[PDB]
Amino acid sequence: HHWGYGKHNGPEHWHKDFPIAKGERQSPVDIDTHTAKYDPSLKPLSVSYDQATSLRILNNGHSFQVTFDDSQDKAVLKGGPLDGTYRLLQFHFHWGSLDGQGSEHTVDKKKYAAELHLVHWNTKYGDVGKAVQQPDGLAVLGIFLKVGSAKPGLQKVVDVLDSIKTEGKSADFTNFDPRGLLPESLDYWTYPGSLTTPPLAECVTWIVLKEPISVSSEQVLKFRKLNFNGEGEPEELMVDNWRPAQPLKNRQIKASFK
Ligand SMILES: O=C1NS(=O)(=O)c2cc(-n3cc(CO[C@@H]4O[C@H](CO)[C@@H](O)[C@H](O)[C@H]4O)nn3)ccc21
Ligand SMILES: [Zn+2]
Repeated sequence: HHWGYGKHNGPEHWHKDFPIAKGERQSPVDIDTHTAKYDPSLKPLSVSYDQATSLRILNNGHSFQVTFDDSQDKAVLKGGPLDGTYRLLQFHFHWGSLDGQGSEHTVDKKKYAAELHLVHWNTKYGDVGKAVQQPDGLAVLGIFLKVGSAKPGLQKVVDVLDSIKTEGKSADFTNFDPRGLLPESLDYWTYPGSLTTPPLAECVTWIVLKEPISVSSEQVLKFRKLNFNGEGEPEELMVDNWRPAQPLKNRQIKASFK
């Protein structure tokens, strides 16, 4: 009885194995745009992805992820609300069964069709395992996806999904440039939160971009043909792998823009 997103092992059950699920800085949250506070002391984000080295793409049974070489300062995030340098480790997506759901964060209760998470870890802690134990260990860049025109920089990902259909499958995925996934603007909201999957550690500075990227209906359709199950088991489509919004409690959401 592992955790997942079904009726019997979904987000409402996770607290039994991970009691921090009911903690004080859980993610995702609804971003109320009229109560977020513009903070002029926030710096522009600095995204330096020019030397990124992607390694593999993997279906982990919960989402699919692209992993990067994080052994040096190749692809780093700095600035914004962050102190220090955060290395890119992986990206993955959360998506829905229908176009009106799929994101984890919401904006004035609006849900997007998917959400992209670029996960980075604070190099002062030496390895990612140490970083997850610290309140400033991780920085996740979140990007909303809406259905519209195709995103050409996503197509290399879509085209390899057939080869990682079921849980446990991986493939070589080199020379992918994550800059092709970013919107035009880097305006953002930020707040202190958590991982959105077990173990739900409260170690994340969230940086959620205001501007969504557009992807085509055919691109999102390919996400929805992945499988939660391993090869040989009964087919269960990988859809609706998102955690609902959690209480904000004693936290302020700050905006880099007004
Ligand atoms: O679905 C999710 N959305 S999210 O909140 O952006 C997120 C983050 C993670 N993170 C996982 C990790 C650590 O991953 C591995 O963990 C071990 C120790 O955990 C290392 O020893 C290993 O080498 C490291 O590669 N850091 N973030 C996983 C899933 C989601
Ligand atoms: Zn995620």
